[PDB]
Amino acid sequence: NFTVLQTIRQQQSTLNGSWVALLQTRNTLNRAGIRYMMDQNNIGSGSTVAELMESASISLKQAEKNWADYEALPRDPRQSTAAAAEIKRNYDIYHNALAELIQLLGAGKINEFFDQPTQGYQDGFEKQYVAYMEQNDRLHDIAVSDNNASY
Amino acid sequence: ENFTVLQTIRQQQSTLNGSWVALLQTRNTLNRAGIRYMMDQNNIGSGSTVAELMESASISLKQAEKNWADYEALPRDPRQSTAAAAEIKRNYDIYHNALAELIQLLGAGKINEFFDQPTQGYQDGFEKQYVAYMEQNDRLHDIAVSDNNAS
Repeated sequence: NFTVLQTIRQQQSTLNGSWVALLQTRNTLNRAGIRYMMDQNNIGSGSTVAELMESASISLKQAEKNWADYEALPRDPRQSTAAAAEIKRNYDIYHNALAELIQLLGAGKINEFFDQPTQGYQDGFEKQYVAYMEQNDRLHDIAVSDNNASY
Repeated sequence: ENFTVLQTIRQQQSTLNGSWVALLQTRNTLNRAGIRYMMDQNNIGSGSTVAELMESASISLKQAEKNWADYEALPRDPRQSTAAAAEIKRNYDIYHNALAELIQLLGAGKINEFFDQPTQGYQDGFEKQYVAYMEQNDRLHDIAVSDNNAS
């Protein structure tokens, strides 16, 4: 009881961070596509393309890592192994186009990149992430429900 | 009592999160429109037009205010800092506005200052309190759960 509650909650904790980090990564990568762009009309504001890249790396790995602390969180006998497997592959697709994005940029061909239906992968993840959360909020209360009762 | 303090903290945390997440998606979508533009003004133009990109930014942004509003409407706990709540709201207002402007700043098409706004600054400005509010609240939750478990 008392214990299935930090687990499920360190899982949220951890999965949110990953979520946010992928999102910060996407937006950064997008300020690179932006500045590589004025950088081709021989202009450029704020920061070099390049720092956005590395800043794009530091965050994707912060993302890759938060995701690892999650996975390493041990599942309650009550959590669907199919559920977990579903968010993970959506996390895997999203994540990957993100990684693939960067490359596209370093490879400089910028039309191949704006066209990656990243929105589709992100959403694919957003859904499971919420479904997951819902699954966990429900389990969570279910536990609180047997304790506060059994007490 | 502890239901009262936990069905609510868990609730400020989730509402506040969706909003935080809607601010990033909006920022991101704004940069995709940013790119789309140059590509449109220059020669080649891949994917989603500028206008579609720009009203999503507009929708997801509203999505942010709604979550902020759901958050605010949440009755505060007596031990929750009221300067914390006001400091987050302040960073939320400036970041939120930083983005509401980037937009028309785009209908106005000057794609130049657009990339120049200290947005990256206003964000961690926000992301900085959002995280302390989270910190303080979590910490308020353990403490919280300890009194009733104490009784």
